[PDB]
Amino acid sequence: HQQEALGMVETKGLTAAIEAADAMVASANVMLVGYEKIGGSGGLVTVIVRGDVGAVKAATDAGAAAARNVGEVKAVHVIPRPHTDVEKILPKGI
Amino acid sequence: QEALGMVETKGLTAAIEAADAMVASANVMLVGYEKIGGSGGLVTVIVRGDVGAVKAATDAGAAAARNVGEVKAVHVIPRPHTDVEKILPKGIS
Amino acid sequence: HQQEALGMVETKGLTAAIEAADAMVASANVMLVGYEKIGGSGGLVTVIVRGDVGAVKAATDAGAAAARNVGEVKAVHVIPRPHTDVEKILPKGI
Amino acid sequence: QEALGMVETKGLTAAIEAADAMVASANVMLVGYEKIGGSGGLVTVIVRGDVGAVKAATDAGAAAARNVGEVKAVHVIPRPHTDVEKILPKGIS
Amino acid sequence: HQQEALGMVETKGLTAAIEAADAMVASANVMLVGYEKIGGSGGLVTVIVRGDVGAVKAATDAGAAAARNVGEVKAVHVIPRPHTDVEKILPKGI
Amino acid sequence: QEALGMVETKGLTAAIEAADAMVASANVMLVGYEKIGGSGGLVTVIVRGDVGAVKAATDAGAAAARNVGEVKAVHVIPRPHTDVEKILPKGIS
Repeated sequence: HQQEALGMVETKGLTAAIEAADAMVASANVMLVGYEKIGGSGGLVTVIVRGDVGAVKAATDAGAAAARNVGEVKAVHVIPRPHTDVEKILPKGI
Repeated sequence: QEALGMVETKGLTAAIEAADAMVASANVMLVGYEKIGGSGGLVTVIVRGDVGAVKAATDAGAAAARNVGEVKAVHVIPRPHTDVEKILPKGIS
Repeated sequence: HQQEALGMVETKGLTAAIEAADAMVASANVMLVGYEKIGGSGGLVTVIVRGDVGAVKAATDAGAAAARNVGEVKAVHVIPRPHTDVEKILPKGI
Repeated sequence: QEALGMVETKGLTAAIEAADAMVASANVMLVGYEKIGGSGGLVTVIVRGDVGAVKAATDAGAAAARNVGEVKAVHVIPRPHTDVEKILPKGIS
Repeated sequence: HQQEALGMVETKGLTAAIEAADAMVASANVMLVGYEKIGGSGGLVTVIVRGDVGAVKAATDAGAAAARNVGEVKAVHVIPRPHTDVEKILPKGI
Repeated sequence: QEALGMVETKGLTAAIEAADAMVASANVMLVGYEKIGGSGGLVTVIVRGDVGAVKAATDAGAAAARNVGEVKAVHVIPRPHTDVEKILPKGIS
């Protein structure tokens, strides 16, 4: 029994975000939560994933490595969230 | 009525880390995110609760956010002059 | 019997706009009309208030003074509008 | 049919001052605002009415707006080639 | 029997786009398809027209000439599209 | 299942030229446009179909777009790891 976790890769543009998502779901047993468009200078897209801490750490590292060859990665981060309400922290539209 | 706390960051990733850090105490409620945009790609995380709880939560959120991204604003309104529903903007989640 | 008036404080970001709103409703007997997000480089939020010319002049001066300690104030303005249709001039979504 | 007048400003505050100034004559009708964004945070105020009324209103709107903010564009289309509803964009208020 | 065509004039701001549209519909027997707001630094508005290749070439040249006296024209382009499904290529919201 | 192709441009005009060029072969399907914004005014054209068809279409789209505007990104995902519906964002047309 592990701890749940939230993983993010924030890129300039959608193309790099789709490559980060595909790379993330391919590298670990992580579930793709969804994309979040924030736009504003750079046109930022955030790819969010969930799963075991180790899986999410490996997936975000993989997704960022992939996305960097397509576009610019602005942020890469892992939140090891609790057991219950792992997506309570996310924004409503996902 | 209740105190209002805000952390405004450049990007969503830093805003989600600020939110997780802020809700980490049982007496602080996540009101929601508000996307503004501009050069930063500004996201505002709003919380409510007791003055002390909100002061500690926003200080925690900003501390966390900063290690992920850039914090543009951090503020606490201990006694909002109108009902927190009146003072806040229409779309908030 | 006075003249009705419209007051605005336009800031970079929402946090400074919420502080301007709270400061405005605290300083004078002015009603908070609402916020308007315009985004685009700076991420501009406009706080609109209504009431007596004097009240609105005092409130916008107060709101701008407050908002400047939280963020950047881009514009501060008072329109002394007519008796009838004081919000006819505003944009629909408020 | 009727003439079309536009004042495009950097920001909403300057656009509201332009609109108030433009509608200040009984023969000029406020079509609406259109938010565009970009580096300016562009807002377009559109009016309609008689050529003379619209020429005087847009010149008044731009004169006013300029003292509040930056005016990016001012223009009058005296005889729009299609119906004003056809020439304008779908969402206008 | 000619070939159908799609014409575009992309400007910084709406005012220049409305002048480009009015100029386009005045210069040739072209139908105004609609506007597309893309925003992001410059606040780009695209005016799309359809009709005969020659008509669309003359209209876009006219619309761009007009729009340049009101604002900044970012792009001017003509696509001579097929006979069937001339608007299949366009984005849904127009 | 099917390969996924993307061309991301600064502006819509270059994106429409990329799309027209990409669909110019019967075995390539236009998924849709996605507007992102930022300094570029980014528009992403997404296509699907056979690997070879998608490789040739995105190379064609980028070749075309570039003569109209600026191409920010060009990429092909030959074997998307989840269903193409899962990997793509919710609003796509």
